[PDB]
Amino acid sequence: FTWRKGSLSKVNTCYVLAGGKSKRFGEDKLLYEIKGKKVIERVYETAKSVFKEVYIVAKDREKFSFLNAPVVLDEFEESASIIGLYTALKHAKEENVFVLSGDLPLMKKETVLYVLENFKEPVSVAKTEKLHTLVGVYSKKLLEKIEERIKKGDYRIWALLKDVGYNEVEIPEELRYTLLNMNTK
Repeated sequence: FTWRKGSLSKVNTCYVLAGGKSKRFGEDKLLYEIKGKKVIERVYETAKSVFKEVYIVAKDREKFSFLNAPVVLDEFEESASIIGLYTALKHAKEENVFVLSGDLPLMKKETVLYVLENFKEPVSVAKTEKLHTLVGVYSKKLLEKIEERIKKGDYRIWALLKDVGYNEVEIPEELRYTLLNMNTK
């Protein structure tokens, strides 16, 4: 739970995935990139309200100096979510860590806490209409398997999860909007 870190949940660390180079293109790409910085800033602050330690996973440290946060370096050239996950788990200092995508503009601590309350090994991820592979608790014990699949070239987190097994945390109706992304023209 959030109010006292380390009491109700043993998951004390969270990794906020910032990704690599921008993948959004078009005339309005700058609007999304600029708004995107405020978004990850908010996700980071939300995470800090729940966890004792929060790290930003990114390929460029100076690119996120504005967050005044510790960065765990993603040293790969390719930009894939599974690589950010690998980077997070490799760094993990505890058996289970939270993973949170940095592009969720409406994330609220209650959503994170509900997932923590319903955590079950080896992975528990948020589920609305969509499976939120990057909103959940992952076990460091998955490192070997993740590394194996990436090595074999399969970057699909869906395939990874079917392989290792996973638990869906059905997000309560009033918290489903907290998992939306930024879009809409």
